[PDB]
Amino acid sequence: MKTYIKRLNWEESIYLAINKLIAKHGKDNEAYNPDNKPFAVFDWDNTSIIGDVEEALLYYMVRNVSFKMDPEEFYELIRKNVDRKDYPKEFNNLDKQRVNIDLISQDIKRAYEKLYKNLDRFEGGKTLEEVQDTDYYQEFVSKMLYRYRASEFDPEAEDPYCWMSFLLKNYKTEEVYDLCKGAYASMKKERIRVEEFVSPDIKSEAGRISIKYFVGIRTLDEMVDLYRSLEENGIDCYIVSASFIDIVRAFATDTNNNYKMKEEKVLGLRLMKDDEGKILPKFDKDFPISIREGKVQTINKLIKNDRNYGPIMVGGDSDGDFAMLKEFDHTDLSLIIHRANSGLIDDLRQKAREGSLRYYSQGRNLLEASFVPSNKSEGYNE
Repeated sequence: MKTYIKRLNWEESIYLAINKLIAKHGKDNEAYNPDNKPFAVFDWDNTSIIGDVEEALLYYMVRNVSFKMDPEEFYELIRKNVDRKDYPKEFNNLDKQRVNIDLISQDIKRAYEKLYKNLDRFEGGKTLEEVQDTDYYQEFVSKMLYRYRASEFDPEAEDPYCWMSFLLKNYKTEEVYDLCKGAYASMKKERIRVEEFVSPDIKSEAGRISIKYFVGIRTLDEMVDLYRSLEENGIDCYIVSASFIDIVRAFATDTNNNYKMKEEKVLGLRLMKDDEGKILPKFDKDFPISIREGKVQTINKLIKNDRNYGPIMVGGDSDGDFAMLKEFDHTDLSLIIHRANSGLIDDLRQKAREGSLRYYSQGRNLLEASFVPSNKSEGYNE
């Protein structure tokens, strides 16, 4: 019984299943054929890592005002594809009034205008630190994180999406890598925590809001080891993420993040570019959208070919991964990180907790940024 991965904090039964998988499908097996190479597929956020690359990047870009837009442009961007209906009651302002994108976008614009007027990086002469004590800075940060937590995409929009990657408008890909290189080095240093942000006592359209936001991102020793071990045994290890491809590639291929994956093995959401290669807040319809059933389309069209088979193992953590976790008969092992989330994914967790030989739950301790050797997670979880 040869072992191919380090034990670390894997749940025992998964640990055994992974070794059986690599012995069966890996280069050590007499049936191995390099002309019919096996592959596996994993989600990135909260699966391969603790945290979420877009969640972490949003926090960074907001705090550092890392945007390549003028105020009017910025106002139009943050409203793009957002449903105009009032936000759910749990997001009411401190005065118990309803809030919506019209009100919050005006407030953010007024704040951004002051940032644009004062910051060295824009039209002013002040450093970031020199504005961080200001009401407008406090307002921009709190209301931005609020708007990205509270908003829902308009079901009639061409792209069903109003999330953070649009904030990269006007960036070229190389500028995204540059941004991320610095963003992730800093975010990996952040104490893992849920932080609360409250907007200042000033006059505004939306009034005062407060928002809680998860701050933290960390690599996982078990996933670094697993991905490395798969490749070393002749099993390709692909990432299929709903995050913007430039962002996830920047993180996964970064030399400081341990995984050191090759960009061709990392797939995500595709945004269109103009002729100069500047990013546009618009999906590139030439590719499948890599979420839910779209992850299966991505595997079927962009990964599978005549020289491979799989996925022999799939890893995921949320409803977005449900389709790919159950789709393929070739999948021997469907690994589900045990988050405090529910819905479609609970169907597969039920199979796992009822003794499935395919679906397995792996526990984590979120605030400790670690796996735990159990199928159940421990401590605060999201």
